[PDB]
Amino acid sequence: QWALEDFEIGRPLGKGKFGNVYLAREKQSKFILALKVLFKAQLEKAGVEHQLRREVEIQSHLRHPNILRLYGYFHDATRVYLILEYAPLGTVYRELQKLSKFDEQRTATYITELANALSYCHSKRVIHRDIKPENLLLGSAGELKIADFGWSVHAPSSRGTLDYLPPEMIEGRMHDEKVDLWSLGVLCYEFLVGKPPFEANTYQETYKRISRVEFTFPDFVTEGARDLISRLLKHNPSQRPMLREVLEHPWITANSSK
Ligand SMILES: Cc1cc(Nc2nc(/C=C/c3ccccc3)nc3cc(N4CCN(C)CC4)ccc23)n[nH]1
Repeated sequence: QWALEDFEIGRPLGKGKFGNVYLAREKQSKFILALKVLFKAQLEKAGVEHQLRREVEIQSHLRHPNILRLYGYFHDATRVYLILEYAPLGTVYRELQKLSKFDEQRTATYITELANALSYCHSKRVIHRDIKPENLLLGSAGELKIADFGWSVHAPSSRGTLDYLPPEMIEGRMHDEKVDLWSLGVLCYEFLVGKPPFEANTYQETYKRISRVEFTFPDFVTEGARDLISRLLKHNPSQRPMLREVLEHPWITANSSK
């Protein structure tokens, strides 16, 4: 059981809607950590109150070297706070902004780790759904780490921008564990190209592109990368491979890092 007067707040790390997240230190232990505070005001004013309590509990016991740890939570009058693992090399989103694109060795590595992190998430019937670069942080070794289980869900269910969502969920419909493999294909595409495969500039253009799986590869995406991506980006879920198989796909193996 915790309170705010047990940590001292460092610099702000980033501000989204709901609340900000700061670097922080546990006053007793001198432990370095992240402190995402979420505003109980905007929580009642967005109805995600049941989604967060779900977010907390689910990650509150997922433990994996490529999943950000949630150590605990607490609330006061105006707000609630999550006390999170601190990942010292920032977001995958920002290193993509600064590099424009990644090379094969680098993306193959990210996909590997994310596959493993996902494979584990699956082994406890947890589907993430929202796997964009903005939820991927990097730890001390530049290893990828799945943050923000804001919209994760336990078991198959029927529950922003759609660039990362699969055809299943977009057109209503029921979805399973295979949604994250769509996401993984979308991610591997954005890692290599600099934009997700279905970027457009109005929501329904993008909806149509996803709906009919419409994407092209620029010339510099290799024979091996094109295969993998086309493999995961399948309208039909069950036609998408298993995380075991993608981990073993020769372009990943030839280019990943052990
Ligand atoms: C929860 C958590 C965050 C976190 N680490 C970091 N988060 C955010 C920014 C996060 C963010 C949050 C909301 C909105 C926008 C950004 N920015 C960061 C920037 C960092 N640096 C130092 C390393 N540099 C390469 C980039 C600037 C390092 C860690 C960061 N560890 N654990």
